[PDB]
Amino acid sequence: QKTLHIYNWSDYIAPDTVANFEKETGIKVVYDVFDSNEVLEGKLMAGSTGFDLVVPSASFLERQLTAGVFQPLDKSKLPEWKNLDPELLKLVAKHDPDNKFAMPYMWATTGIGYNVDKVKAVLGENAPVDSWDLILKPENLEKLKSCGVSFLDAPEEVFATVLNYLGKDPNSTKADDYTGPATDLLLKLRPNIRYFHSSQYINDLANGDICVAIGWAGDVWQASNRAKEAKNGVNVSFSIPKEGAMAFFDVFAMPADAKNKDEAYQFLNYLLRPDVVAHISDHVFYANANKAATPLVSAEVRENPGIYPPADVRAKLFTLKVQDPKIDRVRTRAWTKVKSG
Ligand SMILES: [Cl-]
Ligand SMILES: [Cl-]
Ligand SMILES: [Cl-]
Ligand SMILES: [Cl-]
Repeated sequence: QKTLHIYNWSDYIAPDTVANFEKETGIKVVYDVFDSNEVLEGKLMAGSTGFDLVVPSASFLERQLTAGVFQPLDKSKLPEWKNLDPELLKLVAKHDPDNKFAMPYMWATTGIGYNVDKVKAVLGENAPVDSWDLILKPENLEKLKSCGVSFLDAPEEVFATVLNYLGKDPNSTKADDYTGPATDLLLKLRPNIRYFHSSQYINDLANGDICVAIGWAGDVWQASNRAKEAKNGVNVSFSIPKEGAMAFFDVFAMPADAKNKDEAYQFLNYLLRPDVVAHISDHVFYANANKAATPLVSAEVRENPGIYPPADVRAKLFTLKVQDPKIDRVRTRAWTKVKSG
């Protein structure tokens, strides 16, 4: 009789996941969608979210835990918790100690989505698609300028990527690293960037309006799938460059003021079933954090090194650390200057 309120990212669930859950349990689910961590973090901090389950990034959940906005998950009501990958739990544990608040849902990387034919036409057959040189080196970006360049509107991810590319600590705590070399490189690349956006690059890659983009893996693969299913001749690929890339973990969490927690636990345990979350990965092209589900996901997604990256690629991935207010202020203030001109 009661209702379950879920707040998740867009295109972050299979089309029939909710319907199958309702038929199994008899619980009516109302499903709303967001497209930014700052939007979710806004509703979480501004007051009551009105939801029973939310899906923030692990790095943002750590900041939200300091405000007490979430309720610790009763593991006794999640028996299928064992299906989760223990190594991914340890990575999320850096933001959520002992995994008390967050259930890992999906994870991917921040890399380069690009049009294969357009990039090879501009930079040759030997285009450095395996390196951040493709998009972070000015001479490459100046020639790709004509076919469209877009960056994420995510200063924390872009600065960490630039710092790692420049040989610095990706989570550097020195403000001069952000205002100095990181900003200098970004200003050299700025005149060649068409726009800064965290979702528009998907359709623009699919229809061919842009040729290269900093984007999240599953978003680029969804853009690639829309181009193939549209039969428009657009070939979109994704690359985790050799210099390393930022990894993120999207997690389910329960706000402290959630109304129907019992129904929420039923939905979390439903997502912990290997067949349920494997079917989601088949449709959203994101690697799930369920170790038992990995053999169940389709080969077209499982064997993609841009979705389930191999061990030698995972060893070069880094994660975001939460910065103090001085670095967050410096990093955000410098990002505003870059976007202007
Ligand atoms: Cl949706
Ligand atoms: Cl975000
Ligand atoms: Cl030339
Ligand atoms: Cl079972």
